[PDB]
Amino acid sequence: SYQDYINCSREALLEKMAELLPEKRLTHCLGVERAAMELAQRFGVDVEKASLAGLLHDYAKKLSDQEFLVLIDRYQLDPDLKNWGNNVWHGMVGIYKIQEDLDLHDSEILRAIEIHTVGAGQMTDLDKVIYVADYIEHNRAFPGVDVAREIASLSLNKAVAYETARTVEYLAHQGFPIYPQTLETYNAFVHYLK
Amino acid sequence: SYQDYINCSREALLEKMAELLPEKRLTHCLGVERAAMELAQRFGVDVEKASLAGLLHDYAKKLSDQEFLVLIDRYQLDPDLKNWGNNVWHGMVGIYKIQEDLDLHDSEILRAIEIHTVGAGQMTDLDKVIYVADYIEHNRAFPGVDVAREIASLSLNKAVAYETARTVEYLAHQGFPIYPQTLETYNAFVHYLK
Ligand SMILES: O=c1ccn([C@@H]2O[C@H](COP(=O)(O)OP(=O)(O)O)[C@@H](O)[C@H]2O)c(=O)[nH]1
Ligand SMILES: O=c1ccn([C@@H]2O[C@H](COP(=O)(O)OP(=O)(O)O)[C@@H](O)[C@H]2O)c(=O)[nH]1
Ligand SMILES: [Fe+3]
Ligand SMILES: [Fe+3]
Ligand SMILES: [Fe+3]
Ligand SMILES: [Fe+3]
Repeated sequence: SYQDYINCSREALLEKMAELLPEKRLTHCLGVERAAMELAQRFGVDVEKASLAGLLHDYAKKLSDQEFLVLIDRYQLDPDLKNWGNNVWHGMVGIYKIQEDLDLHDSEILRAIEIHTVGAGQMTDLDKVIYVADYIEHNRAFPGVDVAREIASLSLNKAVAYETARTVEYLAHQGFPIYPQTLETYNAFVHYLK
Repeated sequence: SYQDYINCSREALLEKMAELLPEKRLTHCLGVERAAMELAQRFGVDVEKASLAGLLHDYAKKLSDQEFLVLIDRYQLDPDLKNWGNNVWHGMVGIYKIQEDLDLHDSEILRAIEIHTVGAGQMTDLDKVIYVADYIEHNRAFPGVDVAREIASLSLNKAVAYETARTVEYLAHQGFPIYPQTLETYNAFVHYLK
């Protein structure tokens, strides 16, 4: 059960999250919970760890810049983090808010949440399931989601590659800064597109 | 004169380069020589250093992988370079072939050639002139070259930003690895698009 990892039931957590998140964002988390479970079954990841990490991944999406900055200092995180924003923070720093609020201590779950946005050069299968589930969950409808879905039905590694390529391409198209760890992910996985 | 920097006249160099490069690539170098001179006048860079670096930037474009690998060892370059190819090598490693063949010792010229493909987080005005001249030289006709040209008429820094964004966007679109120093350039310059 979820109480095996956190300080409340799934139902209690959902009530908590309905307070913290707009309806669309909660619906997203619910979709990721479901998609993570499906991927975990396909690729031999603990379905329960996957479901829970999937539900929790965007827990900290609505924290303010001020809160994240507090957390960086208190937890003595990489100082460079101040140069970034929500996109990087909600996973990389947001895991600390999760730990505080829910007493989550499992390192594998914490890590999968931590890098859900940016990835890493080395990712566990659980990290990959969450990274991909976020992108393919049933509520998403962005052009090309169908391709991501088909890829993910066959290969976790190629799904990570496709999503990361698309993200880098779009950030450059938009003229947004690219977190260097995103590029570590890109370069590690891009060969899977071949 | 060019003999102020290298071991032969401009005419002798052109004869040398006609041996080393296909006609299209030599025509490109000639275009970059011209474009570098124009940019240097606009942005207060030594026109002679700019012209010479512009002409020489793609000198080593046709070396074989084997030659570059020799040069990496002999000059004891970053070992990671072996993981890459021509695109990175022809500037980053190719500067050594230039030094050997032509007795080029000027550090500013050598540096502008070195990073003409990948840029750096910190670039001298000369580095920027070469980086941009390569992209806007009159023989180029890629869609959007007109925009690059207009930008470069106003701002060296914004031209670096636009070119780097386009390069990162296209590499991700194609599913090609991105040299980490390219991202250093991207993140340093991307703010200029605003
Ligand atoms: O290096 C970076 C910098 C920014 N973003 C952006 O972060 C946002 C949120 O990404 P996530 O995968 O966490 O999805 P969401 O929380 O919106 O479901 C997206 O708009 C990304 O383009 C990113 O993915 N990588
Ligand atoms: O991190 C990288 C990896 C590859 N390339 C590629 O290197 C090639 C040559 O770039 P350059 O600016 O040296 O132009 P050229 O020599 O073709 O005139 C282009 O196709 C680029 O997309 C790049 O610019 N950055
Ligand atoms: Fe997220
Ligand atoms: Fe999400
Ligand atoms: Fe080049
Ligand atoms: Fe060139």
